[PDB]
Amino acid sequence: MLVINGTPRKHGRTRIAASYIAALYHTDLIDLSEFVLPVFNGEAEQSELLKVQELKQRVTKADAIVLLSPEYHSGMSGALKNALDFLSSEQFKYKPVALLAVAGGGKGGINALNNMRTVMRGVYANVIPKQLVLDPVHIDVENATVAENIKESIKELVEELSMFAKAG
Amino acid sequence: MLVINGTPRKHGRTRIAASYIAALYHTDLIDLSEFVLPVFNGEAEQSELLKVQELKQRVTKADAIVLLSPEYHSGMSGALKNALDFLSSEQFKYKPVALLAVAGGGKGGINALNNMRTVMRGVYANVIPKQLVLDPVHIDVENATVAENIKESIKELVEELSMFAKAG
Ligand SMILES: Cc1cc2nc3c(=O)[nH]c(=O)nc-3n(C[C@H](O)[C@H](O)[C@H](O)COP(=O)(O)O)c2cc1C
Ligand SMILES: Cc1cc2nc3c(=O)[nH]c(=O)nc-3n(C[C@H](O)[C@H](O)[C@H](O)COP(=O)(O)O)c2cc1C
Repeated sequence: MLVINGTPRKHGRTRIAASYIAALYHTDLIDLSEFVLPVFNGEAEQSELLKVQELKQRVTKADAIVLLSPEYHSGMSGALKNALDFLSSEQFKYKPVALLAVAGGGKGGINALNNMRTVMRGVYANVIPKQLVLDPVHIDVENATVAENIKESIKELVEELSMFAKAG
Repeated sequence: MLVINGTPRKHGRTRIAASYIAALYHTDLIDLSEFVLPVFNGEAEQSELLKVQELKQRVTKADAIVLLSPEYHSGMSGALKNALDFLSSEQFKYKPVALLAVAGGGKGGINALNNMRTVMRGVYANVIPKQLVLDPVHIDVENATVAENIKESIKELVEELSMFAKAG
């Protein structure tokens, strides 16, 4: 199982959620805060840089992926989209994915999720129905860990994810 | 009037459309293929780099903006979103915008437009109803210019744009 962090900020609330999941479930983690690539420009050499082929590998290797991204202007992080512009259906096709967005509370989050969904569906991925949104109240920035009150949600999300993974 | 190119590829079909409009209408053009910034990471120093404050300026200065982006995985270019993650409502609030996406033909384009719309609405911008999609058939890659068959469309798009610009 793979976990991708969307927040390009080394000190982001989304980064915490990523670490939690990837850790507590022992999964391959790709923190976009440190794992940084160049802004896609569509050029052969680029599609063969350093981190680029590693990204394509780790993604096309995981059975199921847990995609996390913060809501930036009612959409996923420009960082996460840029990294996705390097990949394609060749690494996501029919691959089980579980969307999870981190917003600043309120009604935020839904637009981010739908964005990630529409894009994932475009690369023929398989987004599971169950989706989650983490507000600041769900993140304990104090001890860089998710608040207990949400651990239950996250559980069944990943749990439902694996369910789809085994099915097909 | 401002024109923003979404395609981060110096040799992209979207780049052509951008040049056409910006030229034929004598507007401020920002080609994201050359005007490149670092992948947003949310840090003061960054919010005061080189191109960053220029972007904030040119955008907050234009009366109406013509936003162009290619469809990448049923969404706007990860590059355009990254650049938008630097800006905010402070430079778009109530500012008239006209969305225009460039896809590889077929039914593509709509998902990209809706993306740019939802994001634009997020920064309180003012997206005009009229929106356009340019397929390869509308782009003459041979002489790096838009095909005559579409010049009519583009006309009234920009024309309707300015209409909203003067109203409020
Ligand atoms: C440029 C920028 C735009 C943002 N736009 C929104 C927004 O439209 N809706 C929202 O609910 N939160 C918004 N936020 C807040 C983040 O969703 C919030 O910080 C969340 O905790 C994710 O933080 P992270 O990106 O540092 O991980 C925005 C933050 C930044 C820096
Ligand atoms: C990573 C990548 C993903 C793409 N995804 C789609 C897609 O989902 N649907 C589509 O109709 N075209 C897609 N295209 C094609 C572009 O929309 C098409 O090339 C268009 O002419 C814009 O080209 P430009 O980015 O060179 O300006 C994709 C191109 C690239 C490089």
